[PDB]
Order: sequence, then structure tokens, then C-alpha cells
Amino acid sequence: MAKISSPTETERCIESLIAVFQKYAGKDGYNYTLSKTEFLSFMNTELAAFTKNQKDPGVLDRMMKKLDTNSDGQLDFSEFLNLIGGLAMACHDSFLKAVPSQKRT
Amino acid sequence: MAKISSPTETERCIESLIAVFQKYAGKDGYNYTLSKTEFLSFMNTELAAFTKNQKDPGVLDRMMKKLDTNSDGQLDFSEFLNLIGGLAMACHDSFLKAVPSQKRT
Repeated sequence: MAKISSPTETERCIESLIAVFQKYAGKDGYNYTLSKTEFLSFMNTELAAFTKNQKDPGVLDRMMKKLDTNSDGQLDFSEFLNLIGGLAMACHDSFLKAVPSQKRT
Repeated sequence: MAKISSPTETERCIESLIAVFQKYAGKDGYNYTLSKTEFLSFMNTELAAFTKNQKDPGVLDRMMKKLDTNSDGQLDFSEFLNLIGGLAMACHDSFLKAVPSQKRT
């Protein structure tokens, strides 16, 4: 069985975001939107790498309100992904400042 | 060993995007930007789920020019992630039109 991965690395990444997003956003039960405290818990757990590396949880506050383009105080599908964009760009930048030659053969 | 995953599901998703992005974008060797043909190959391989489900590869053309905010004809870190946003939103929407109760305990 060569095709063990129905999704690819990006697609599975995407379904990962589905998993993590919908489990935390699914706590507030609004419109599958990641509420303030849900995102606080989210970022301190699922993004503790970033969150705890910052300095104080007030950053999650800055994240939320930056991404909260719906201006409801929650992060929807795209708002969470906007986040993922900045997150990815931070880790990418890490690689660019380290070794971005991730040319996996 | 409980902490076998240094990255979380979102963080690993993010490093996945690093992996897939930098391997294809690393083919053009510009500024780690996913060039037209590199993205064509990318989307037909890594996103064949979406690409082949559309109808014709001219869609990748539409993706590129939508995401090519750098207006160079390539997708950078954020432009690829803009893509990932629309991709994720499509798969999310799939779940929302199916079963978005991905409340993994």
C-alpha cells in the first residue's frame, strides 16, 4: 500500500487545523468560532511553543484582536487561519534564520 | 514519554507547510517562493484532492494569480498560506456541510 496518506502533508495540515480549531472553537458552541478564553486555553496548550516563548498571555489578547476580523471577540475558520499564517511565517522565518533548505527528497 | 510531540497538531501542521512549501518553492531557488510550474506540480501532487476535483489545471492558474500578491508569479510564505487558508476553509466547509463536530476528547 503506497497510498497510505489520502491527504498530503499540506492537506493533513489543513485537517489538523480542522481538528484543533473545531475542538476548541467547538467549546464555545457559537458558530464554531474560537472564543477568547477558548483561544487563551488553545494558545497556551496547542501553541505554548509560541505563547510561553513570548513573555505574558497578554499576547494572546493581541493575537485575538488582530485576527478577530469578525470583531466579535472570537476567531472563525479564516481568522484562526490568519493566525496560522502568522504562526507559520514565524516558524518559517525561524527556518530562514536557521536552515530553510528543507528540500526533502 | 508523554511529550512525544514537541509540536502540536497546529504546529506540526505549520511545519508541514514548511516542509511542502520549501521543498517545492525550493525548486525555483528564487527567494523560497513557489513558482508557477512548481505550484502547478505542487497542486497536482500535494493538492490533487482539490486540483483534480475541480476540472482543469487552469484553476491552479487562478489560485496562483489570486495568491500572488507579490505580483511576481510565485507564492511566498504568506501567499502559500493564503492558499492554505482557502484550502482549509474548503475542507472546513466540507465538514460544516457534513459533520463539524470534530470535538476530539
